[PDB]
Order: sequence, then C-alpha cells, then structure tokens
Amino acid sequence: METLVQARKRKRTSIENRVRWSLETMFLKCPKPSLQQITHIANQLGLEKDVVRVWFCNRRQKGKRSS
Repeated sequence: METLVQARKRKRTSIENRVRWSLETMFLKCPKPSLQQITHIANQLGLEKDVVRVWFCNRRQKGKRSS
C-alpha cells in the first residue's frame, strides 16, 4: 500500500492511462509539433520530457513505414 516500486506500466501519480492517450489526440492534429509544444506537453501531463519523448517515439512509428 505504501510502496512506490511495483507499478504496472510506469506510473500513475501524474500519468493516467487517459493522459498518455490525451497526448495522442494532441499530436494527431498536425504532423509538425514544435519542441516548444513539447514543453507545453509536459506541463500538459506533469511528466518528464524523457517519458514524453519515448512515449511519442511509438506515436511516431505506429505504422507510417511498415515493410
């Protein structure tokens, strides 16, 4: 109960499963998200730029170049 080292995916203190896919709808509006918009993305879900970059890495290669 009072432990913080056994999450399921990563964390839920400031990254609800809906917050991550909330980022998704914000990135599927334009294919040109500025790194400045990435700063507003962090303040948008209180996460670290490191988890927002790895999270957008998959959002970048979901199926644009399948071979």
